[PDB]
Amino acid sequence: PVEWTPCRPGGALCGKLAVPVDYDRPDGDVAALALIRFPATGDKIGSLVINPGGPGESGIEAALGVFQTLPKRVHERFDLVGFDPRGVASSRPAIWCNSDADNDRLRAEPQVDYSREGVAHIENETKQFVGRCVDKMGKNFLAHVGTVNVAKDLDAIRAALGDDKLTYLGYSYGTRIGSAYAEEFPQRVRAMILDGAVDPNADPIEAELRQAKGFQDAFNNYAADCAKNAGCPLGADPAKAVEVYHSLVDPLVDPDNPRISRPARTKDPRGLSYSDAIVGTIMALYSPNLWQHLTDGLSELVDNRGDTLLALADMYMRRDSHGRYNNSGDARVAINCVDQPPVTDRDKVIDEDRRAREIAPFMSYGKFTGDAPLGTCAFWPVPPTSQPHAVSAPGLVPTVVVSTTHDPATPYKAGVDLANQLRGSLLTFDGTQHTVVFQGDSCIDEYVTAYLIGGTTPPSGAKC
Ligand SMILES: *[C@](O)(C(=O)OC)[C@H](CC(C)C)NC(=O)[C@H](CCCCN)NC(=O)[C@H](Cc1ccccc1)NC(O)O
Repeated sequence: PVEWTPCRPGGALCGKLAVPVDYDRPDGDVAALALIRFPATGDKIGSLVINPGGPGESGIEAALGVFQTLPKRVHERFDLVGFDPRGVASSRPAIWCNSDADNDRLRAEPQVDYSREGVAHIENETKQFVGRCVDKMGKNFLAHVGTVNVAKDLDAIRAALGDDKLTYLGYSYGTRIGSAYAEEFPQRVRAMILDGAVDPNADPIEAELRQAKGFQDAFNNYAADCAKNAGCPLGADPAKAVEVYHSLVDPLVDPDNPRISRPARTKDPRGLSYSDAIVGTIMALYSPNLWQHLTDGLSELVDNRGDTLLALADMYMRRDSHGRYNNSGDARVAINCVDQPPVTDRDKVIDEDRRAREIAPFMSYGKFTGDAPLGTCAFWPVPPTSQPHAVSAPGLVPTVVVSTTHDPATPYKAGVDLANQLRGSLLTFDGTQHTVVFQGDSCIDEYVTAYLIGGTTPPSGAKC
């Protein structure tokens, strides 16, 4: 049973859910899932459940940003409910590998040197890092944190809500969650919308290169706008932009020792590492809302300051004013590694490097060494709980996949194939943002509410 308690931002409820760690072993140890219920304001059909994806994103978090941008009529007919998944912030037990020192220390480095020693150093630190987890977390737990178990929890959630079928909205990784449960309880699904799609069938390397081109495309599109604007810090020449970009970012690195960071002055005591110069960029590429923020931090670097770019990185890392991180960084990795088998082969990583440098030159520093470090998950001790495959969910309600044309994170073609793999209705947004639902856009939310209450899918090839 769910005892709902107040907490402090709306008309919101709070609870926790007992779920087992191993569903094979449902008698040993139990998680407690953070929960938040926003009641409906009219006649209700049920609870809509959202998830921001990540993985790592607090469903308690998103559900408040969403609350402000929630259609009048949706609010009326649904309990908006959000939740931290198993290990997420309030959700106990939470995942902890790195300390704050651990993180700041890492981000103090430029991470560009792929010489053998430079590759040697990274994975050494990858190594010491993995031990922290198991030291502080117990290897047993880390196996069962795959989305495979998350789906079973999501099912237990619906039951806890008195819904008989589920109403769901998933962002980014949330879509990989959606598909899981979809393959799992296709009958326990009332309606479903997925935004920023993730394709389980895809090869994990090709995917990352899709994301590379996806961000360079976004970069092309930012600089094309800025270069029309007055005083573009990348010049008004969008061609030469990446160059100017590099002219602004390369000196954050000593051109004679690639381990030495020469960080830009900031009021904040940290200055700006090359690593973080790049992270803030990716940040602002996620949505055009953050592009002025970009134009700022660049003009900063022009004058040698990095304060803006420094804040974007934090927003990506979710490192608060007081310097505390939330565990979303740690969480991200743990789940990735169980969710699918890592790339064990060295050659193929080194080659992915070689290619990606060409595919996304603004991100890649200086010269291709001939070497790249293996991914973090290639060290993972608990095995992938889940397998890359095409989705097989046959008797499922028509749903709405949504992908933005120039989405840099989850590329548009991801939404394409996922929809195909679901035989469902697709919704296209012309834009260079990741996600878009309930973010000020009248058109999308019409269709969404239509499919939501009304259950009405967009036409064949609807485009807003
Ligand atoms: C999605 O779940 C989302 O937008 O959540 C914020 C999305 C799902 C796929 C991975 C796109 N996740 C992200 O975009 C995630 C951001 C989470 C930040 C909160 N602390 N970022 C990534 O997965 C990294 C994006 C990226 C890709 C290429 C180059 C640089 C950065 N992926 C890297 O870890 O590879």
